[PDB]
Amino acid sequence: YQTQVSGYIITVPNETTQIRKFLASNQRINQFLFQHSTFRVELAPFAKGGERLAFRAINGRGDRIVLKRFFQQRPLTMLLETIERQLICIYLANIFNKLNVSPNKLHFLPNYLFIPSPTKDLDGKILTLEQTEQAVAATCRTPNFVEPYLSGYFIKYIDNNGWINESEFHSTLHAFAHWTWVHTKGALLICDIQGVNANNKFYLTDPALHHIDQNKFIYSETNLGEVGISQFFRTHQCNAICQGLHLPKHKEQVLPDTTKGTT
Ligand SMILES: Nc1ncnc2c1ncn2[C@@H]1O[C@H](COP(=O)(O)OP(=O)(O)O)[C@@H](O)[C@H]1O
Ligand SMILES: [Zn+2]
Repeated sequence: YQTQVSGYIITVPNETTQIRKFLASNQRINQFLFQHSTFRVELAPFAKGGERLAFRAINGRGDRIVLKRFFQQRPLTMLLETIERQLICIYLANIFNKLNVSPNKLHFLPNYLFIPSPTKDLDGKILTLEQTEQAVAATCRTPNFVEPYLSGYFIKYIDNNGWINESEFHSTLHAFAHWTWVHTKGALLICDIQGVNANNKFYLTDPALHHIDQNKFIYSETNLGEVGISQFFRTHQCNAICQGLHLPKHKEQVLPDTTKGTT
């Protein structure tokens, strides 16, 4: 069974700029674009995880998407952390890809929120965080996450604590993790790199993010601060992509360079 849901997709306008600003200064995103939207959603969820239920949907352009709804209410600012994290990863990955150090390209799945609405008057408008909370609360529902459907053989490549999948090693992913820390000047590290690999393309989902600032990604269970960053680097070996990029090493690195895998 499936029915129509109408409402608003909420994204961040000018994401590149806002992320670049969020990263350089210390100031949260305070700008959210609403776009009226209508999908067909299944009634029965086809999967659950620890925290939420997963429904198949079609978005109107005909794309296969997944709608995710949480088991019980979570406040907006928590859901927003997942979105802010995803937009950091996409922003980092786009830059990294553009370096053209590797024939493999990284794509984190887009995440946005959706809220059901009888009305379309916020369509095309940018709202503040407070205004977004009021539009969510007018609904009295926790918003859903929406992301493109991903099929294929799913693999966890690097966890958020120094573990490495050895038989599915790709040097592009390890150099990416290392580089995220270089590009953000030691502030953060992207790991929990996992998803699907097809035709030189990694479709990646649910990454973790370690931040040196305790006050920064406060809800994430997978953020392990400076300790997480150290854990990654203890087992990290700079590979031919790290070398090609001249990545300076974290001081916790002890192991010698390796030259297996890409390039
Ligand atoms: N394309 C997709 N995007 C998101 N989730 C998907 C997708 N395809 C399948 N799923 C299913 O969603 C399940 C649970 O979703 P997940 O996001 O992990 O929920 P939880 O956050 O509670 O762990 C996954 O194990 C998988 O079975
Ligand atoms: Zn390295």
